[PDB]
Amino acid sequence: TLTYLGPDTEVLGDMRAKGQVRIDGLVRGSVLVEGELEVGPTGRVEGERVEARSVLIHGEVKAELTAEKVVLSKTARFTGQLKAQALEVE
Amino acid sequence: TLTYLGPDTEVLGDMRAKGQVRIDGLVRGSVLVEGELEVGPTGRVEGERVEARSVLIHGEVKAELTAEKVVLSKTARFTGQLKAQALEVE
Amino acid sequence: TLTYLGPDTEVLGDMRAKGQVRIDGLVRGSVLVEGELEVGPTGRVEGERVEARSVLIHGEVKAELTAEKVVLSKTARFTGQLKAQALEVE
Amino acid sequence: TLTYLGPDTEVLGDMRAKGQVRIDGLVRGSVLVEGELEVGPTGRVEGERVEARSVLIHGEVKAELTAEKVVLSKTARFTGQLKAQALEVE
Amino acid sequence: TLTYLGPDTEVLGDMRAKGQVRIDGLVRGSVLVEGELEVGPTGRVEGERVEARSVLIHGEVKAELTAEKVVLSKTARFTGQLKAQALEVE
Amino acid sequence: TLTYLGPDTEVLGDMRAKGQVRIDGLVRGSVLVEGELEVGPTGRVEGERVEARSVLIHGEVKAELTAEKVVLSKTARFTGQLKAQALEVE
Amino acid sequence: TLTYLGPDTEVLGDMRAKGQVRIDGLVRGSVLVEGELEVGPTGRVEGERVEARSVLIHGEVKAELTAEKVVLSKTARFTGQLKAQALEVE
Amino acid sequence: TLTYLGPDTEVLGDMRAKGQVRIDGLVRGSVLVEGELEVGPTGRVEGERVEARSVLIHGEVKAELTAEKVVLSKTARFTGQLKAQALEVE
Amino acid sequence: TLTYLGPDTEVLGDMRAKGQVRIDGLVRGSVLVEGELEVGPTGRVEGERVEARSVLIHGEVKAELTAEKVVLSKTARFTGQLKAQALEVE
Amino acid sequence: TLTYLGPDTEVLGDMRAKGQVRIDGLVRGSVLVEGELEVGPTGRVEGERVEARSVLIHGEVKAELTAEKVVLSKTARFTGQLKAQALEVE
Amino acid sequence: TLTYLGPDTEVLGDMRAKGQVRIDGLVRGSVLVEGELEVGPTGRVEGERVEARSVLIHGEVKAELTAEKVVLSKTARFTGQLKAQALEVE
Amino acid sequence: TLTYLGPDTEVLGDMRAKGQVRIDGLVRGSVLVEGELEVGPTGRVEGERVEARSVLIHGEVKAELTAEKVVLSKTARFTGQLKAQALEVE
Repeated sequence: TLTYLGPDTEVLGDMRAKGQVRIDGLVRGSVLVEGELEVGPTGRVEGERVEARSVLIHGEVKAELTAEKVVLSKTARFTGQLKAQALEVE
Repeated sequence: TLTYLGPDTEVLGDMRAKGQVRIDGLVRGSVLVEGELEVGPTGRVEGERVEARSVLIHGEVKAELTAEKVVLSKTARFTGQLKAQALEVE
Repeated sequence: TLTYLGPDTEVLGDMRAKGQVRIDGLVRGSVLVEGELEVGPTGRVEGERVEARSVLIHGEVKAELTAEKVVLSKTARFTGQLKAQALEVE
Repeated sequence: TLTYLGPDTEVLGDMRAKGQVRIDGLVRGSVLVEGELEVGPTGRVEGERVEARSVLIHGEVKAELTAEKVVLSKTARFTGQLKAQALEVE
Repeated sequence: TLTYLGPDTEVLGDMRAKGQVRIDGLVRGSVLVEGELEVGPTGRVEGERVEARSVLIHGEVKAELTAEKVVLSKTARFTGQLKAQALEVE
Repeated sequence: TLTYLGPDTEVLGDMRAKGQVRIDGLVRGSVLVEGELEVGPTGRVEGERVEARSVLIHGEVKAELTAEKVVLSKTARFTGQLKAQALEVE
Repeated sequence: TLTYLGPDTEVLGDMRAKGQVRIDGLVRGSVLVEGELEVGPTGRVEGERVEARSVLIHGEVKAELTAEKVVLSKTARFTGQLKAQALEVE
Repeated sequence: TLTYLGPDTEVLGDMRAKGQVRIDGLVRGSVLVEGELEVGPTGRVEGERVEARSVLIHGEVKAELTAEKVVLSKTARFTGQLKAQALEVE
Repeated sequence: TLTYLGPDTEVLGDMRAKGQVRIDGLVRGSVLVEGELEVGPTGRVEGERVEARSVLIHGEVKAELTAEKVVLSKTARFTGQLKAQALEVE
Repeated sequence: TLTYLGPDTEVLGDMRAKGQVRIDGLVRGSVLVEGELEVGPTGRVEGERVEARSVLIHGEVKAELTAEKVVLSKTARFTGQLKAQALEVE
Repeated sequence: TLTYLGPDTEVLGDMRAKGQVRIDGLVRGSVLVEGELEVGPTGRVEGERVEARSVLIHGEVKAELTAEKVVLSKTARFTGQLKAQALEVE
Repeated sequence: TLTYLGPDTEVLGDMRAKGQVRIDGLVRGSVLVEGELEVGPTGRVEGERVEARSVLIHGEVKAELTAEKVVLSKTARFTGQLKAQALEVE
């Protein structure tokens, strides 16, 4: 359950994972991880929906994120709708 | 127009400003500034709606944010919906 | 605490501040500063109650003012109840 | 009716006038003018109640003022309650 | 000192003036002018004491007059004690 | 009861009459008529006391007048204390 | 004036008249008429001195009468000294 | 003591009688009856002194009368001093 | 004319009567009756001259008697001049 | 680039990767990896096309395989077209 | 029909069998057994087409395999097209 | 090395074997067994050349037979060239 993607791992579809996810690549479609997510600095996640319980972002995301905790860093970039309950920065 | 509030400047209402705004205090209600807003580290903005063209955040916000550009810092905390076009940090 | 407001900073609520305040805009509601208040020539404070320890007025106030020292200028205009202990003009 | 008092015209009672009244002296008690009142710079009206439709003040007044229009000058000073509908200066 | 009262300028107290005084209205109480007093044809002064150096009467007086020179007219009608040194007419 | 004196009818004493009295002369002492009194223009009544129910004066009186009704004319002259209940002229 | 006194016109002093005098009352003291005197049937003249040019008596006289012509009537009464030049009756 | 004189009983001297005396004539001098004296209508008593305890006069007397009771009638005439205690007529 | 004197009727003068005269008293001076004279037993006529038409004597005469008829009685006494034409006794 | 998926990492799309890939989960769609691919014993790759330079299989594949070297294990299962140049086992 | 070939039984042509066939030798050409085929560890099947309902391989095949079930062992080696419905190993 | 073909095992080529061969099927082409050959009663071997050390025939052969020992049976049939050194029967 140590799922890792990217870079140059372009995927045109909807990933539906569980556990732990790190993303360094490009994703066209929806992500519905049931757990902790990580987005690397080389990551790009475009599409409609992002659902998780914990999201950590270093790259660009263009979707409708829906999680509880959302963490950002200096390299993060977002565009779109965002439903969170506690957004921190570090 | 260098409208500035806080600290100890508690306001129980809906502020509707314009231009450049810095807030270091507490606000219960909606903010509809047509310009640049900044929230200091002592700031707390609860209520329903926050709408602007440029937002820079150091404190707590609990509303339905709807802006274009949103800047954050390390001390920030947010809760609720966020409809932006460019979410960066620092 | 260098609180400054107005003009065009319309607020529909009750501000409850502390320290020193200047107001050049429009306020619908009560002001309860625990310190010095200032109203600019463009200021408008309608509503129920205005309470402070020092009041200096250049604009319009329509409420139940209750302070110790009340200063007026040539541009001032008032409507309503006023309980002071020393009313000066300058 | 050119009713005029003061200086050196101290009166210990409640005046109930009509028309136009000017006071440059001292009055202890109630004033109930049904018209325009004037207070000179040496005038002193202490006591409980002052009722008029127009009051012009240059001296000291300590009572419960209740009028429609109230005008003040640079030498004026007031203490107590003030129920007016239009308080101007000069 | 052109102190003038009356008519319709009723005062309920004890006037203590200086200089020259005319009354065409109602005064209930004592008058203690240190100079010339004048009572118009519509003037009426009831009460306890009237003291002056010169008193001129056209109306009704009900008190204890005490002056040096006392002048009367055809319309006067005094009531009470009168301690003068020269009671003249016209 | 047509009591009439004066002029040249000087009397050094206290007259105590009843009915109606006219005096055109000089009287040194008290007059105590129990009725109407009349003083002519050439009359002089000096002394302590003058008591009547009606006093009409054209001449000089220097005493303590004490009556109910007191009438004067342009030729009258008085000096001293005067206790009346209705002091009229002409 | 035709000086007439009495009745009930009691006088406690010295009358000194001129012309014509009639007395129907009581007189305590001296009479010094420079003319004709008459004492009515109710008249009483007690005292010290009575001097005249003509005295006609119907009442009581008790003094030092000194005149030229003295007339008496059936009702007359006298007591004391009488220095006259023509004492008649009727 | 039925002493009777007059008429035509003219006497140039001083009669000094006692008891009862009537005189119808002329007497030049003093009469000093120690009792009642009578002068008839034809009587004439000129002279200095006439003294008695009771004098009744119908005629002429020119003296200094000094008695207690002196009676006169319509025909009497007197000239001079008269010291009596009761002067009646008829 | 029943002229009668005495007793106790002393006269210091000259009696001059006309008619009938009785004397019971004292006469100091002359008697000149033009008629009948009588001197009672108590009578005394001293003086200058006694002239009459008829004299009847019971008392004392010390004068110049001069009559026509002169009668004396047992009680009579005379001293002086006597010119008569018929001196009888009893 | 040790890209790893599965288990429970279902993806409904076409992955186009590069480098080395291990899969223990489910993939619906085409895979176009430019390198070595590995399918774990729990791995499943259904869809249209799988193209690579080296494929090692422990799970199920139902597609059109096109590689150079193809290795299988005892747990492997395949269905469909396969154009390769070297199919070995273990 | 238990057709068996090999080793050293090379055939340069197209075999068309029916039933069950085992090959331990060399075949240059197409094999068209309509049943189960077996290739021994010494087997070599080159040529164009191999068609059966079951192919079991221990040797080398260089053709277009077309069966339903294809099983391999550790000694197998293949090159070319393979259309199966279940490719297993044992 | 018990090489066996037929029946229904049609082969379109040149078999070149070694050891022992039995054929019950159809063969169009050359046979070059280096040993003992057998053709069953259902066997048919047409073509150019059949070379062996021993040939046993129950079926049909149409070629250039060239062996050492050649055996036939009652059902056998041959057509063509035959180079043997001992052709026997049964």
